[PDB]
Amino acid sequence: ETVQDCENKLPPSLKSRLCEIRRYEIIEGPEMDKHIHCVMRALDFVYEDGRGDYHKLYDPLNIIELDKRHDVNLEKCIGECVQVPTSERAHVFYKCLLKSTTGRTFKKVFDLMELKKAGKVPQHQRYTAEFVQIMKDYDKALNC
Ligand SMILES: NC[C@@H](O)c1ccc(O)c(O)c1
Repeated sequence: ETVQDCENKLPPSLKSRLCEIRRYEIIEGPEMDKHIHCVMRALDFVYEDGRGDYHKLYDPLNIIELDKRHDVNLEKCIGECVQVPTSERAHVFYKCLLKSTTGRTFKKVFDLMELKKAGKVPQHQRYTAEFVQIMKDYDKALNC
């Protein structure tokens, strides 16, 4: 199940807000709890119960930009998600990550790994100016 599959099975009320969703705007609700669990699983960033996976993010985050705060932020946000209902866990992890200083590098890792799995870039693709245009053209084709 891909990020594209997840968005296809969005309810009308959220499909109309795809573009907000895809710029990582936070939207509350049990439907968004569901969807974010879906995408976070699709890109492999969380376990089945929705707990963030430190080891899926640490190096990729530091490789994009080296920052000791990545460690701290990962531990914090795993800290948080472990304390909430499972139905909610992935979304809390993701919300916490976005609000931390790691959020901006997280979006890049996320972007790069969506596009790597979709086959649009090579596995070793870095976050370059070309990549930003590729992701722009990728979103435009989805009406975003
Ligand atoms: N361009 C953003 C895109 O990769 C994206 C981010 C977050 C999401 O929850 C999503 O469905 C898509």
